[PDB]
Formats: sequence, structure tokens, C-alpha cells
Amino acid sequence: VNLYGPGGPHTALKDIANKYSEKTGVKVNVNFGPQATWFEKAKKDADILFGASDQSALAIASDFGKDFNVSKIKPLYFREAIILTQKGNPLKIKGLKDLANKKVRIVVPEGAGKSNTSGTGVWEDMIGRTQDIKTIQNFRNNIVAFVPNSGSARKLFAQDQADAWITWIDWSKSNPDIGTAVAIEKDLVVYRTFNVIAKEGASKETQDFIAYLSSKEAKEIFKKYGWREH
Amino acid sequence: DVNLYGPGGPHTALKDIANKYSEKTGVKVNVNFGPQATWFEKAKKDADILFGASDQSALAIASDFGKDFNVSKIKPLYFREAIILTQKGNPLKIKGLKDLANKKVRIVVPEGAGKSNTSGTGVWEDMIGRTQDIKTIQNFRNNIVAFVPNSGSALFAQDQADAWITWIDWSKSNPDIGTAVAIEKDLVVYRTFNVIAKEGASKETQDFIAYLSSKEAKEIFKKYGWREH
Repeated sequence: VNLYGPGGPHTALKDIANKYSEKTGVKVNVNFGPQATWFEKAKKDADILFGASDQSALAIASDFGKDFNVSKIKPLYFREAIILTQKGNPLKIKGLKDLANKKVRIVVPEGAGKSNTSGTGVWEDMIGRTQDIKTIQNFRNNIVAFVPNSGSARKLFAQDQADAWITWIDWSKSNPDIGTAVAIEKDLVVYRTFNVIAKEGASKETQDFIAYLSSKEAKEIFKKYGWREH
Repeated sequence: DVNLYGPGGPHTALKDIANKYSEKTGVKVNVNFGPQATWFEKAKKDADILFGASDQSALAIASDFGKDFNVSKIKPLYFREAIILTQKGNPLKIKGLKDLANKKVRIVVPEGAGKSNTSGTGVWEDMIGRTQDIKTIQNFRNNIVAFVPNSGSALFAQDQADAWITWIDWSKSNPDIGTAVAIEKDLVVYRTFNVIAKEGASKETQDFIAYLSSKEAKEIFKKYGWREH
């Protein structure tokens, strides 16, 4: 069974795929990274596309045309956005409003229309919930880079220069050695989903693996990386 | 002239403001609007200002212009809330997003599916995601019949769908179409109107940008649902 999707969820998926192979003897390959890196191979043998948000999964599945029926995207888990600071949070960042109010350098997970990426719209949806244009302006004025989430990359953009990144909890859980996670205000934070879509006319082994993704053993592994159901 | 380009939506407020500005100052201000593809070529030749209906879409559109615009100069000025638009009279008695997840309803959401730069990308998922319940998220998604850009200056499936996820300014601009239902305060998102002036923008261009923050402009933006606080 061949899976394709963004770096990020791949950490949990590799753990799950390995465990699944132990149990069933069915080979499950987890291919991951920026879409451009695997798009041509996926055109030839993709059984399942996985995604790290709905809007990005929709865009990516829409690039395959007839191979995939975009209405069949299945949300399975969600997780929260976080602030990731330098180790030990030296600036004592307490949330998004604090980021707006301090003289800090922020990186946000935007692709600027050049790629499909899970973070599109996240920073604005959260800071917008302050309903204060000055807060929104101040936060934006502190943004030094608009670049897609690191995903499967262990390096952060501007690692030695920026003070904070807007990213996903599962990135921090997958990379405990990089940065310090700071929780976003509950009244502001957004949650986005992990999803899958099986190709049209998918095999029984493909369907069986999709079902496994909702098994107790899979739920356990997803939870370890910060993915939630309720 | 001062030439503005951007999406349908904010254009109604901007046309009102531009008219008032021209009457006052004698400077001709042209508001060009619609899907990016319909004006992109013209804008490459004479755009003074790009206006936008979200940050992510404004960033994407301004990044299509290369040297002529420095995308770091995008200026957020107002925000407004997402709404639910139902058929006139709200016959299904829709009360919010959770209601849309729970009922048998046909929903249209403002997604571009990576085919265009559009203001609505990520809105529906960010709102219903704040329920923190995967079944609710699944139920809402199962009711979506179309993932298409916000109608803006044009509704998709107007006689077929039961509900649209759209912006308050659309309802204000089109008061005779459908019925607006306010989204749960703990779920709703707010996105911005913004502007960016071209590199080397004229004095007239800069003056018009300033006017968008005048008390006169603020009052017109407010009429169409655009807020500061």
C-alpha cells in the first residue's frame, strides 16, 4: 500500500505502518514531503493521499483529477497550532497577544500561493479572533518570514535569527530537541485535521489499512504525537 | 488616475469611498474588481494599489507581481466576520455551525482547492475545528456539496444549496439575497481588508491610501460590516 502526503503526520504514520506490517505482513510505504518531491511518483502508484489540513488535502487531491474523488476525503484526527520559541522561551512569550505586544521576530506557515501547505490562513484566523485591528497589525509587523511549515524537515526557517514560529503541536512532539512549545490562548487557537483519501477502485488491502487508522493501536500512536478526537 | 485592483467583496465599500474621494479632491480613482484572472494582465500594466479580502489571499496575489510590489508592505485596515447565508426566511431554522453539522443540509464553502487565490481558504475548517470534536467536523464536511471560491462580485448553486459560508460584507452588499445567520462566537473567524501600494507609488496614490483610514472612510466601511474594534 503506497501513501503520499506532507511531512509532519508522516512520523505517526511510519510508526503505524511498521506496526501494521508486523501484524499483517502487508507492506505499507509512507512517502512524504513537499508535494513537488513526490507528485510524479504518486501519479503512478498512489493508493492513499494523506493530509495535514483540509484545505491543503483538497488542493492536493484536486491535482490528480480522475485518480481521486475529492469528496471522499476523510478527517480522522485534529491537533492545535502552537507557538514554538527558542529553547527555554527566553523572551517569556505567553501567547499570541504577547507576540503582538513584544519586539519579536515571528515566522508563519504561509506558502504565498506558490504551494499547497497545511498552514494557510492559520495565523490570521487566530490573531483575528482578538477583534482588534491594532493587535492584528502589530502581530503582522513582527512577522519576518512567510514560509511553509518545516514538516518533515528538522530545521526551522531562520532557526538562528527568529524568535518564534507558528506551527503544529505534532511537529514539536516529533522534534522534542528543537524549540520550546508555548500553548496559544484557547479563545484564539485553531485546530486542523489529519485526513486520508483512497484512490478510486482502491484494493482491499488499501481499504483495510485505512480502517486500521481508526483502530485502538493507531489511535494510541496518533495520540502520542498530539493528535486528538475529542 | 489612481488604479486599484482586487477581489469582489470589498469593492462595494471601495466604490463608495472612491466616489466620495473624487468628489472632494478631483482625483480620479478607479476600482477594478473580480477574480484575479479577469484583471491580472491589466494590473501588471497600471496597478497603483492592490486591495485584498484576507491576508493569505492578498499575500498570494501580491506575490504574482514580482518587482512592482514589495509584499512586506501589505497593510491590514479592517476586519469582518464569517457568516452563514441561508435561503430567504431560513426555512430549515439553521442556528449556527453545529446546527449545520447535525441537520440534513447542503452547504457551500469558500475554498479555491489550490486553483485560485481566494479569501475563504481555511475558514470553514478553522471554525468547525474549534468544536474539538472529530465527529462534528466529519458531519459538517459530509454536508458540503461544493468547495468553490466565495461569489464575491458575482451564488454558486443558488437554487440548490441550503447554506453558504461567506462574509458579512457580502450580505450587507446584497441585502435582498438570502438570510444571514450569525456564527457561534466561540467558533467564528474574522479576516481582514488590506491594501498595498506599488513600489514608487505616486503622491496621489499615497494620499488615497491615507484616506482609507479617514473618519469618512471608516463610516463607509462600517456600513458594509468592516470593523476596527
